[PDB]
Amino acid sequence: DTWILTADCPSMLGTVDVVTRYLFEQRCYVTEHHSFDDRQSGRFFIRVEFRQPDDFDEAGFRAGLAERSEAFGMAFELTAPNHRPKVVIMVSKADHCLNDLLYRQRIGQLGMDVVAVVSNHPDLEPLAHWHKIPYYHFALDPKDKPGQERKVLQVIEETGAELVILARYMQVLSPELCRRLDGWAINIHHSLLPGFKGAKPYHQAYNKGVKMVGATAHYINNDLDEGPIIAQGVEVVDHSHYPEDLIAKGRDIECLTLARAVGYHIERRVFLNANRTVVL
Amino acid sequence: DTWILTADCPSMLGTVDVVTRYLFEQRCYVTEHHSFDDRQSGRFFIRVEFRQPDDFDEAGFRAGLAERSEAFGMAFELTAPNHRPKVVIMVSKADHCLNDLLYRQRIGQLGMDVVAVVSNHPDLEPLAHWHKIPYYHFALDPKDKPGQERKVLQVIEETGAELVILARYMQVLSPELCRRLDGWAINIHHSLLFKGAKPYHQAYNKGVKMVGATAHYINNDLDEGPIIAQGVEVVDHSHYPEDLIAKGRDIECLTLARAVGYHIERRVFLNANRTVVL
Amino acid sequence: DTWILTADCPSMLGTVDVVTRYLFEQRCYVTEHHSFDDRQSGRFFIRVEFRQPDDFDEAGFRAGLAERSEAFGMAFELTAPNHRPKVVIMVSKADHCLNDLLYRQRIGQLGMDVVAVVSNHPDLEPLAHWHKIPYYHFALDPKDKPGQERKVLQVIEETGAELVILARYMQVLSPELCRRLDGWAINIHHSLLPGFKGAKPYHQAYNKGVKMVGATAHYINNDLDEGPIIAQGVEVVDHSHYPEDLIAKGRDIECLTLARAVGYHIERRVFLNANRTVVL
Amino acid sequence: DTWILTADCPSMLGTVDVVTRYLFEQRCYVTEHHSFDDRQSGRFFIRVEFRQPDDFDEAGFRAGLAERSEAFGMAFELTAPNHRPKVVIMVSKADHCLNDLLYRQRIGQLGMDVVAVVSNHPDLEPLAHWHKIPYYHFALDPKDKPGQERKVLQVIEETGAELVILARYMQVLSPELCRRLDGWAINIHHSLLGFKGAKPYHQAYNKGVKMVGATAHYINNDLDEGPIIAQGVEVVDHSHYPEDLIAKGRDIECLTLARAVGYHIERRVFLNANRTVVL
Repeated sequence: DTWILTADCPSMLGTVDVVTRYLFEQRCYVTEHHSFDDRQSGRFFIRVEFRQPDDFDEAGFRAGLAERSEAFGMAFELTAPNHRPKVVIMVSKADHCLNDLLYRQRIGQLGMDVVAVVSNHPDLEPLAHWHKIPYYHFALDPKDKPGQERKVLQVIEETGAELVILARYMQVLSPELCRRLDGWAINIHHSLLPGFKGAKPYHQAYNKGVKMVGATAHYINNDLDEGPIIAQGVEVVDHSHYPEDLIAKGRDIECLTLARAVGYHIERRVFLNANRTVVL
Repeated sequence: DTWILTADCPSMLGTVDVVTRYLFEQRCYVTEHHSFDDRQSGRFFIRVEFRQPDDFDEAGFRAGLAERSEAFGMAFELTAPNHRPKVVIMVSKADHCLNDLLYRQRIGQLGMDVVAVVSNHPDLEPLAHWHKIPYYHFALDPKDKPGQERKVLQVIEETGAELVILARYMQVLSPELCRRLDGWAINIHHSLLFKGAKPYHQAYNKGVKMVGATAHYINNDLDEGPIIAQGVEVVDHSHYPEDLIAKGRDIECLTLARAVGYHIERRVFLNANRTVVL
Repeated sequence: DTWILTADCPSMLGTVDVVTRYLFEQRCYVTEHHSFDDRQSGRFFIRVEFRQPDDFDEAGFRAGLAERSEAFGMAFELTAPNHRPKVVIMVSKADHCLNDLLYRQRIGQLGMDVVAVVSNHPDLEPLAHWHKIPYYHFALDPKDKPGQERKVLQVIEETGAELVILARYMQVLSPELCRRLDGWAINIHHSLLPGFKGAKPYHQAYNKGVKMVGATAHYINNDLDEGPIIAQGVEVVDHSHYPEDLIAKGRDIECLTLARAVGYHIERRVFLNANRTVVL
Repeated sequence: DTWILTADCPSMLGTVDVVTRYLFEQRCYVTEHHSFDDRQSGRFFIRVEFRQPDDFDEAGFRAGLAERSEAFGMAFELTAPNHRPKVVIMVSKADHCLNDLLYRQRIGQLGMDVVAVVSNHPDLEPLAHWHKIPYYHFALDPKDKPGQERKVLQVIEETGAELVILARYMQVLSPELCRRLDGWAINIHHSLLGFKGAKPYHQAYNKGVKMVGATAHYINNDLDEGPIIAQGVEVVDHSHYPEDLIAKGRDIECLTLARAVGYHIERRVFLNANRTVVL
């Protein structure tokens, strides 16, 4: 039953004051309030939850906030109480992240509505259909990449998706698509043996004898699999974990790490800070 | 290099504003801000870190904050950058929590100075001395419980300690001393899944798969009152009773250490009969 | 591709020898091997996995193991490689544990087959039907408790279920049913405030200010909610968790704790040891 | 009050039988038994705890084991009930791992005796003396790397140490000394989400990592690589500046080294090709 207000701007004196004084004048009751000023990047970040007053003027509240935010170079986002982001999940053949996200959605852990599942293969259509989520198979003609991506983007625009989740979508995103999805597409990949580009990175992990397998959830930008880190995690493994078992634990940590990231994002907790994230 | 300001007051529209607007008027540069408004207890809590301005008038800041607060019924605490709380640790025969606290103090993980170890027994004297910390053995005469507690309170006062840690001190505090220490005395005890002679032996027989510990502030309710931190340690069938007791010590050490850390970092607030930890 | 062999007997010299020597003679290749001798209870426990030989005489292997076990008073259980326990899940109105178990079943985390969902209410039928699992609503007539339980027990018998999971089934089991289900029915309940019998235990935990909420999975016997502990766990909570949030964390820890217990049981890991369990 | 027997040999039908039937014939009462057959390396590993019989012939047990093992190519180690490994800790200027190891030893958590602290610098002498442990400062003459290592290796032999712990010892060991300490020297270093060169924590700060980690391993010719015993990580966030990351770095180095030393001294670690099995 609370509104969420996120704000960010160049560090200066009065950055908490300008949000806090305006919220008081507007008779908005602060239920909780978290903020961070990064002394290296020079950026200020604030998350505030509040209970609206009766006769709440949303339009005039935004406009009055836009006015005061000008002096600070401040940008803000305001999210209503019942807000459920519309999401598009992109999938290839691996169904583990898709299954986990839809399960967490269904039990009410992730307060989002998945409006489509988009794929380069037809394989996961039965899974999407069982969940009653519209499924789209846009096969790639290698000669025409922009054509495949226009169809993907068309679904994202037609459904009004405000977040795209890459749940082990294996087709490489063009640089034009990456710019188009900037700041609202979350990807997940494993983080085994940093700096090993072999086709069997889990067999390589087994042979090296690691005692952990890892994963990173990040925002998409032009750097392949890099770009802003949202969440990282590891799963304990041991000698009795053969390659298939290691692959299996990898799927677990991908699942968990992606869900955490997606949760942080939809809860309005994640901010971009130069090339990294603050999570409040 | 940063000051810490904590505020606690009844919930009202503009409780954040009173602190933040004041901080802004005083040219105190805020580096981070955490707050919580408890809708059940009707209390608002805020913890703020800030960098002082050049030529910071500390008396004028405190004075200017006390005037703004009277209108809100607000209680604040302002802690300077280099502040290290003076601490008295009370012990009986068990050394696990004292060892763990003095170790964490020595390596810089708990920013405090242990000015005294007080005990109702002589046994841990050598340990306190090896660490070069004054040790006080105030024996109990069962007739004169107020007499022993008078000596304990003298040391706490003379050393000027602002925190008392009961690191498995096994003599019951009186209602009078409990009142005196309300809000700045931290105790640790075990938490199992039992009530009698051998609690760990009863855990073993019941077949529990965890042992736990609770750190809390002291009040008149024995081993209850305001909870600061709780934790558990995984155990299995291979843990015999003595292994169980050993794990119990580990989790008492870790949980107490956490709670002491929260307290000295100015993160704990009393909220009716519980705590908020920011 | 491995057989599972579990044995237990009164403590004596040569308890590991009698199983290990017999596995050698039978040309059963041990892949891994765990044992424990409880010095307080006087009980020995062994779990062994092996690869069978070509032309594996299962009947005569059991018979010859039965023969040698006599001197030790040893009981054993032998599980074929591909074995998937048939399971009946019992439910009332809380759907969180049922959703969790069926999700974990479907993704292959729990190698079991749920052959029925049995209920004292009609509410969770749609959830069972969506998974294509037969559902049974056996309403209770307070005058005829043995009548409701005969129907439950009939379903368990007819489906050939070898494990029953009480996934927040709230109807009290009779002592007759408890004896009947002894050693193969697993229950889950919260472990909030030991020895507080009030109707709102999570509101009581809130007011008292706990920083953890807990759960216990146990085998069913005549002692209500007590009886052999298989698994216990806790979830961190804090001051910002109101009662409903705490109740929600309770569900999480009930889900995880039950699933670990059920996993231990179906992997042939759990032994009864006097009034407690050994998990190898 | 229990003996510990570890064995490893090539994988064959009857590897468990040879140890267990022997233990039985010798009236060794088995209290706990864990084994693993690695189907990729072709090696079998077993760790058994047992209670000795009255009037236990230790020479006759070891001898009779050695005879049965001949037909299996089997290596075994038998540790007496109250055995406390003699340990040498090597250190440079960083005191976090040394502090943590000496604290854990003093409180009974690591059942070992630190017989010596050896260093390439004099800085941590007071720390070792406070614990009443012999401290040795052997400065490096860069023209005589064999000269410094001869004095280090002397202390290790004279003290009779069976474990060397490199507690952030920063001098590069020679292939000769590495070869010498194979399977009984444990080293600790950091592991990141992976940053070549100057200021790895500053690089990790800029990259926005959300964990820092560490790796305890046995020492061989490959620098900061060689058989991994234990790994762990510590959660970090945006509020951790570079020097906060360094502090967390230290924490996880401490925890990870202590776990690995613990596994080693409890006879739970086995070499398995270029890896470890931890039972």
